[PDB]
Amino acid sequence: NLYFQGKIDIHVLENFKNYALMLRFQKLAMTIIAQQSNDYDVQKLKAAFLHLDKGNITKLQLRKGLERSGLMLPPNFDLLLDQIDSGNIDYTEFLAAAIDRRQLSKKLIYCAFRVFDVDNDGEITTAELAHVLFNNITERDVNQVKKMIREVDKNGDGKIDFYEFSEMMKLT
Amino acid sequence: NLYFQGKIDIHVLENFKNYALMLRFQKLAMTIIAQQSNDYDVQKLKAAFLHLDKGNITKLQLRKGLERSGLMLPPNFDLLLDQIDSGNIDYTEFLAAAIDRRQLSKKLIYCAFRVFDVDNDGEITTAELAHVLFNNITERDVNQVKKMIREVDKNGDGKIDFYEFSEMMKLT
Ligand SMILES: [Ca+2]
Ligand SMILES: [Ca+2]
Ligand SMILES: [Ca+2]
Ligand SMILES: [Ca+2]
Repeated sequence: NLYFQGKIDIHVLENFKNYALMLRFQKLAMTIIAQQSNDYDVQKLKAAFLHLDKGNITKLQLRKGLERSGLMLPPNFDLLLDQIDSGNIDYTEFLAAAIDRRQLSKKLIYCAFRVFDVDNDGEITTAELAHVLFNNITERDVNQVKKMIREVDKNGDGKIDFYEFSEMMKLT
Repeated sequence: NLYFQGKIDIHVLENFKNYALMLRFQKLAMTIIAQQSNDYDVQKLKAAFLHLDKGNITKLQLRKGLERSGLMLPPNFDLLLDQIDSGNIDYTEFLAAAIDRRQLSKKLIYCAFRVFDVDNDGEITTAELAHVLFNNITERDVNQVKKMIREVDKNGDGKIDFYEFSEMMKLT
């Protein structure tokens, strides 16, 4: 009964749940990278935004932090800023956007990895990852994570090793 | 003069401009994919949100459209929704999030490509792409686009062919 089979097809919600959690995963990872980055030109910006700040500052405050660091902003800056995020900005997200992901160093990527690999055994397991993404976690929570890693779990072992995490971060 | 050289290093803004425009690029592309998708289970959701709607509806309205289509929402739906986007939602973004990008068909990807390849010669050129992303475009606009495609322009010819666009969309 094709009509019946279609009416009970749930793949749309599956895909969405996976996408949403993968997004959270990557944003958490980039928050750690942005914090640990040894690129001084990112660090000073981070420092400048923290002395204005929660994690949240107005876009006007972000522009000022940039300008006061010695940068000339392009005429369409505001339009570019809208693409990444009521006139306020998560500045760490800006900082993440300012880091070239294809050129991340192994050491910097490991700083992020280490945080998800809580027991430090070299594998981000479902329960470790669920912990990082949701930490009073439920059964349901752990299983949503287990489904989300399928795409980046290249060897099919149900865990994320460093190679897989790295691939995912360098977007390749 | 290392101190001087660092003070005039602009790479942070470069990376950000690239990231922001690449994000716009991908979101436009997914808007077209979501609109043309032959997956009926996406189409009906699209139809249900349009009869509630701008492109914008409340998250409560999104939940209702889902529920009224026959779906049971998970207990943490609201938390998952926050990851993708004052209580309102761009529902096309939801629809995009519900599509598995690794499994996009060649025909569906081409529907998006065709829109950026305005002259239909099989190449998305800088000026074509700038047109799609910004269409009274300036000189500056065209050049920001030219810098942004470097990462997905695999053969270095300054244009995006279908293979490169496809790779970019399927996130691989
Ligand atoms: Ca571990
Ligand atoms: Ca694995
Ligand atoms: Ca063309
Ligand atoms: Ca090319």
